[PDB]
Amino acid sequence: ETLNGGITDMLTELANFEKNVSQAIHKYNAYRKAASVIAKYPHKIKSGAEAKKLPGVGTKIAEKIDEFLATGKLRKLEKIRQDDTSSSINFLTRVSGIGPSAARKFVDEGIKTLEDLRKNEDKLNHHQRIGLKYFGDFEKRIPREEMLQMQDIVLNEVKKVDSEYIATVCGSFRRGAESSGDMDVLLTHPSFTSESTKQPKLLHQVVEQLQKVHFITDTLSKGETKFMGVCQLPSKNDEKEYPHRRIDIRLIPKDQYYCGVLYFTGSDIFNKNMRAHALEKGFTINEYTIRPLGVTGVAGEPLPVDSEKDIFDYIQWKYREPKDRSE
DNA sequence: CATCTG
DNA sequence: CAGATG
Ligand code: NA
Ligand code: NA
Ligand SMILES: [Zn+2]
Repeated sequence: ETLNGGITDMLTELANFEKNVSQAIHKYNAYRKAASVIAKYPHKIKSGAEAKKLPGVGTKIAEKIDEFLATGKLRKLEKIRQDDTSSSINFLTRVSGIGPSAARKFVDEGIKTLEDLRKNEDKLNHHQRIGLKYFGDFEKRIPREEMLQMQDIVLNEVKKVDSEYIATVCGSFRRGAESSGDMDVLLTHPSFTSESTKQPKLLHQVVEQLQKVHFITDTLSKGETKFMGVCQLPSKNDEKEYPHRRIDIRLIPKDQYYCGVLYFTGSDIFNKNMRAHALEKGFTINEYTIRPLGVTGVAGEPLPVDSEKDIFDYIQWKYREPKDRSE
């Protein structure tokens, strides 16, 4: 957790690069486990040979760990941190809609910066275009004080459209966080479930309402169950307009809400622990459900949930206020 | 994993 | 349809 921090960090830089700049997914996976294993390792890696001893750790990485241990830096890491091509890609990538793939194409075309992009708006697609247009807003965290205003609006409109709607704002906003990255809304309706054959209007209606009142500003992607978009709290009395925020809305069959709502609320760690305890308590838990575990190895069959309460009980645990769902 | 692009 | 991105 700190006894091998550098090692792990360097490794992570290395991995990332293989993957983003080069195409080196193997290499890239290579850096990854190594860090993971070294990450657990209980001692102070005093040498490469010592690390090598570990699995995941081979010859080349040992080499690297040596040079790093020996001199506060790495040549390769050095050479990578400079290189404009490499940094270009790490940069373009910040735009919402550019993955490495695209970052590489663009750079080869010579777009390596914000303006470059602007000049080449033709070459960008709708998601990318929006990303570019709100590059700044997009990097801005979301203060909970804004989040509350947000949630306030969303929930009121969802209600007006259909009393039977059930909306929840997951994320850390939920676990109490002071600020957040984007707004995740979990959505469901009684008339929609596991078997019930679809209902696209179910989602399309609200999205529509939201736009109606101008809360939603643009659409990133709009499917029958998942909607990726942009919203914005109406600027009060002109002088201060808000940033544009990322927002997601997703339809869930009522029969697996709370597992979702559970899950999406995190944190990753709380999940894992809850996950592991359920397994003890003779169960299985996933994004959508909780099933009893047969001894034959495994075994199915969806238990029935009506609240995040039904779930805990099952695995026989203390209800966890979201605030304390941390780890 | 769901959506888009081309 | 494969392949990209979130
Ligand atoms: Na990106
Ligand atoms: Na292939
Ligand atoms: Zn030791």
